[PDB]
Amino acid sequence: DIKQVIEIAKKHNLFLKEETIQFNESGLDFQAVFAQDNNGIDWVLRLPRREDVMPRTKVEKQALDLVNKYAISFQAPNWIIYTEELIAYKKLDGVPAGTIDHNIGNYIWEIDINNVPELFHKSLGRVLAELHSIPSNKAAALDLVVHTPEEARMSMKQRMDAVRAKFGVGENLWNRWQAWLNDDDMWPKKTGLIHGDVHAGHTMIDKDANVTGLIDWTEAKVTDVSHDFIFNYRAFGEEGLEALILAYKEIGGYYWPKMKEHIIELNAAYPVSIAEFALVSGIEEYEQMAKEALE
Ligand SMILES: CC[C@H]1OC(=O)[C@H](C)[C@@H](O[C@H]2C[C@@](C)(OC)[C@@H](O)[C@H](C)O2)[C@H](C)[C@@H](O[C@@H]2O[C@H](C)C[C@H](N(C)C)[C@H]2O)[C@](C)(O)C[C@@H](C)C(=O)[C@H](C)[C@@H](O)[C@]1(C)O
Ligand SMILES: Nc1nc2c(ncn2[C@@H]2O[C@H](COP(=O)(O)OP(=O)(O)O)[C@@H](O)[C@H]2O)c(=O)[nH]1
Ligand SMILES: [Ca+2]
Repeated sequence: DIKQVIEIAKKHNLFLKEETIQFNESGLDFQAVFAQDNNGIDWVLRLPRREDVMPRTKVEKQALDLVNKYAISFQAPNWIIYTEELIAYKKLDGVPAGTIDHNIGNYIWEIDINNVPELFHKSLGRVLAELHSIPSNKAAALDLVVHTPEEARMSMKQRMDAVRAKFGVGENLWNRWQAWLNDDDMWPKKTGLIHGDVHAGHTMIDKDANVTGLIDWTEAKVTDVSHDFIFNYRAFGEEGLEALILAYKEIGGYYWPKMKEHIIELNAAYPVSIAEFALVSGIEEYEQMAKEALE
């Protein structure tokens, strides 16, 4: 694989320090290779795991084009090389806030989970408010999923019905979901460009736990911004959720009075996502997580 990497890089006019090549296999869509070029700059090489690379990454690249065009408070991958055989970009500054350990079923944290630095929330709030305000509507030909506020609500309604039809859903959980769907005042009246897979493994931080970059824009779309807040709630609890909401609101992010409550209900719909992923991915672990999560 190392020899293959060097050759693939060479074909794309990328020349590496062989001794620096390291593999990261945590991605389900790409093998990721870290390597320095001959000027000592750190690169990430995305080697696709499945065919039809161009069609399958078109959406992500459109989102990255928007972020690279508009955003200044955080870095996002800037694909200098982009072919069916290789995506390569300069590695973002900083390190992941945490990485998922699948055996343990939780994070290996770079930050102190018992004393989370308040700068993490302040900086993530800035990042998300900037991201969610990007004017995606100004693009001439976007292939991203784009929802109005009403469409985002109907999307959830439909996704829930589809999960119910295939997996079934416990009566009380279903009723909670429906109460959320039916409560007008809880739903946001603005949507935005989201990252869609915001979590510690994708949030790059500096030594002070400032979020300085976001990787992996596979799930980018224009919809309810709430999905980008779920990680804070699940990792840090209500306090971390409140801190992020506060920072986001105060820097000018779209805020509505029931935003926290809405995000908590979205968190209660976590099983929808697990069930969907089980279906598309065929990964046994997600199938069993889905069965237990749906009750
Ligand atoms: C707290 C600690 C837990 O972290 C979370 O709850 C975060 C906050 C989830 O994101 C939350 C929040 C959010 C928005 O994703 C960031 C949401 O979509 C998912 C379902 O749950 C993560 C990351 C999920 O991943 C995402 O699952 C998607 C179905 C696909 C997505 N990706 C490959 C396309 C992928 O990253 C998912 C399912 O939990 C991963 C599996 C492996 C786990 O069950 C692990 C062990 C988690 O319980 C966790 C680490 O312990
Ligand atoms: N530290 C760091 N890790 C990265 C970077 N880019 C990718 N990775 C790692 O490589 C993994 C796979 O790349 P990613 O684009 O997420 O691929 P996917 O998960 O298959 O869609 C990521 O989840 C990270 O763990 C980067 O700029 N910095
Ligand atoms: Ca990833």
